[PDB]
Amino acid sequence: GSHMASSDVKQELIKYGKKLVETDLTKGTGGNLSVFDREKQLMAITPSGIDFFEIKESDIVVMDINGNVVEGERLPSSEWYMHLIQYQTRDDIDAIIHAHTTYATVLACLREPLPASHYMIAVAGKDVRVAEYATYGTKELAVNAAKAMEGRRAVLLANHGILAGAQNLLNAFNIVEEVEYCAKIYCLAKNFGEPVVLPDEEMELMAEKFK
Amino acid sequence: GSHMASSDVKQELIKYGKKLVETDLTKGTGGNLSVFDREKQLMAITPSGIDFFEIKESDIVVMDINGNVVEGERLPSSEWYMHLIQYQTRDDIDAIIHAHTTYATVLACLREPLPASHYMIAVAGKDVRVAEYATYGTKELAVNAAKAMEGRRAVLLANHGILAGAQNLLNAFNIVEEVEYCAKIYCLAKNFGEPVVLPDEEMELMAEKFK
Amino acid sequence: GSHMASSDVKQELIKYGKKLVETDLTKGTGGNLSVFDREKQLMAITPSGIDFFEIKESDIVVMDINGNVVEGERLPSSEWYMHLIQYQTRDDIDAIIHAHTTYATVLACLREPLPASHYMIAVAGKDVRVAEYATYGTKELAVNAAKAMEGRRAVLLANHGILAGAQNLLNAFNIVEEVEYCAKIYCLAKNFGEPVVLPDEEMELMAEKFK
Amino acid sequence: GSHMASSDVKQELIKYGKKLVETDLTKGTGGNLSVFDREKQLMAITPSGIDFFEIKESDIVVMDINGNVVEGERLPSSEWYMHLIQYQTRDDIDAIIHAHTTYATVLACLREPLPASHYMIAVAGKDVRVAEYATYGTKELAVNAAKAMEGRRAVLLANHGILAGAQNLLNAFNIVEEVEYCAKIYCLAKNFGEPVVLPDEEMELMAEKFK
Ligand code: NI
Ligand code: NI
Ligand code: NI
Ligand code: NI
Ligand SMILES: [Zn+2]
Ligand SMILES: [Zn+2]
Ligand SMILES: [Zn+2]
Ligand SMILES: [Zn+2]
Repeated sequence: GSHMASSDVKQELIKYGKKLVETDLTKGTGGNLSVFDREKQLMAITPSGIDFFEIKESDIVVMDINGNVVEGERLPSSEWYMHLIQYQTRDDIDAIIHAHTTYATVLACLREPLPASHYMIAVAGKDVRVAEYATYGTKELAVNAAKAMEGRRAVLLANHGILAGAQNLLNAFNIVEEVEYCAKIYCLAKNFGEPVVLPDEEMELMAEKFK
Repeated sequence: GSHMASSDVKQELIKYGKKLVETDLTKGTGGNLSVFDREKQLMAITPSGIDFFEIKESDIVVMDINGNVVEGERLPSSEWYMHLIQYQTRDDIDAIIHAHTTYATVLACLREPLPASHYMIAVAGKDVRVAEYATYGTKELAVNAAKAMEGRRAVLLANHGILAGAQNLLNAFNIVEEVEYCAKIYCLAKNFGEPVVLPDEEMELMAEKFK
Repeated sequence: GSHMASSDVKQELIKYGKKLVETDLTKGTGGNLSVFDREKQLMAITPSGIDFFEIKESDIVVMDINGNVVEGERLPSSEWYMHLIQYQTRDDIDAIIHAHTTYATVLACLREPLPASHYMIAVAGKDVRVAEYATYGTKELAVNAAKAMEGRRAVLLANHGILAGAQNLLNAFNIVEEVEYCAKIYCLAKNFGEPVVLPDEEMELMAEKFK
Repeated sequence: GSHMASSDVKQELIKYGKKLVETDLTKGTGGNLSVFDREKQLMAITPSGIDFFEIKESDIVVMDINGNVVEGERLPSSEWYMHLIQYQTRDDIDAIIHAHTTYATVLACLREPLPASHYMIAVAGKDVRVAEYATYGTKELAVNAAKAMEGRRAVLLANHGILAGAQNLLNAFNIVEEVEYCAKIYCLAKNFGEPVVLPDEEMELMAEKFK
């Protein structure tokens, strides 16, 4: 009666699901959100194949650290293990958003990383890497994403989309938004000429300012 | 009094017509939707040259399998035969949407097919072909589209737009949305570099996962 | 008390002004609309430098065929003569919209015409020409636009925007929308490869079908 | 009780903050607005790291000409000195908007200036320069922006965004909007071919017409 993920967290997943569509970051398809409660060691995650605008609190799936479902009758997001393995391996990430955005996914389909052509990428790191390709919803994708997000708060998923993580959903959402913006700026700059990339020293400074 | 297409289906055509404009997939011009009732062998289709936001149930045109109008005083969509020939030749398609979208139409005007640069194209097939050009509203266009959509759930219409089909309008709409997204990703990737295309084996796997 | 432009026409100018912003064709700046009453030989036109969402019926300016203001205390659109000279020289145009759209203006800034890469351009003609450059609001621009719109229902204004005309504002608006769409398709196709342009014979056929 | 910045000015900052998001010029992050009262010699500026839709009048920070905070408990925008140095060095600017827009920022990340491919750039000058890069929120950025905006009403901030100034917030907002539009037209034209740039003499004429 207090042992499971709170109503607050479930409602918040729904809120940010909607925000992703409202701001036109994604239509929702193949996208998913989760939060991890560190005290309880439970992940709450969006369900598979339900439109973001139709998700109810009862559709949220709650899982333990080994992926055993403890609340919810819906099937969890097909990407549940991609989220869970992050929480298993990183203490600095308590909320994750996966989305099929526009320019971030362009870069992912080129299998091209995103460098510091705009300073705001420092919300994720000096750059955003591209994970090795693996089929959606597989262990291979989960592992590939974990590895390529090491030392970063976002990662591109080859031929697929983006994954971002932060301390909470507001910050995770901000990272998705900012990485998508940076991806867009970078791609558009590439059309015109050679984007100027800020040096690592400047990005190291940026990281410290952003704290 | 039960022999014709239901009110439910007519209202649904109107709903999805509106959804196409609301989500900015199209302005509506030259676009059309239909459903086929297999038990009754009747097609219900949107009328010609009426703004999607002004279509009433009484403007929906109902036709038999040979194109004889049995309900409605409005002229049917100029593309009625492009829809009807699909229903005549395919048992797996009960709803069709034709739209003049953005990047899908870019590809159509280049007469360039859409490959699997993004895995989500599997909602339509391993790729989306481009039909041979023919004048809008003609038998030639209908036949060209039927042939080039064989084995797929979407097809590009040269210098024109897109046609998609599925089991119902919700799924047909999802295909239009997803194919337009994939077209956009592919085009934008082409601007930057060489889009990475997933191999046929992976797409065959994708088809099976999507079932 | 019946000798001037009707309330109906004034309200309609306001309506379509708003529609241009609502549909994101333009923000309104430098844009203008007019209608010509053939029986009365009066042009009603939007005023200069008033936000489309702030235009009242009393701000509409009514002019005779020689540009003498007969109703309204506001200064007419700076482009009033670009509209008026069309009505003076063409009997087939009773409403005109000028807008600074996106891709149509891209083409205008390249001083590149728009060909029939998409069949829908037939709402304006087989192609849309680019007028010789002249300073906004000048007689030279008015004359350049008249000449380059001959035989067409739209024209690009070099380094400036688009002008379209039709029998009424609904149709003029549709032309702006469709020409902007075609411009966009053409530009985007050019990024990928060589847009396929429909031959003049097919466009001649298109003109006859569109009647 | 009359010695500080008025309620009117504070509310107006909030209004234009919102307008920047409503019109999709920016999401708000890293963006800021200010006004300078010349009689009082006070700058009112938006606060740091508060969503534009959550800013209250009490969050507005008021500063004297040397940057001493005289009203507000919130930390001022990190860019407060970039705004303040403009007011210190220019008598023709009483309101400033900084934004991370799209195509203007593309140009900034290329470190490419914006020329007169569209005549509307005359709201800012014959062209818009790019300032030397410096870290956000620093004196160096403030000085670089002051220098590169000399003789202009807008400037691009390398790898960052845009700064614009005018007599009031309505006009400053219009400059941001118009410069972003011009940047977009220029970038898109560059994709197709060589944008035609209006000569300085024509732009000198444009400046005089715009007065
Ligand atoms: Ni409990
Ligand atoms: Ni019946
Ligand atoms: Ni009268
Ligand atoms: Ni006081
Ligand atoms: Zn996904
Ligand atoms: Zn069509
Ligand atoms: Zn204009
Ligand atoms: Zn900034």
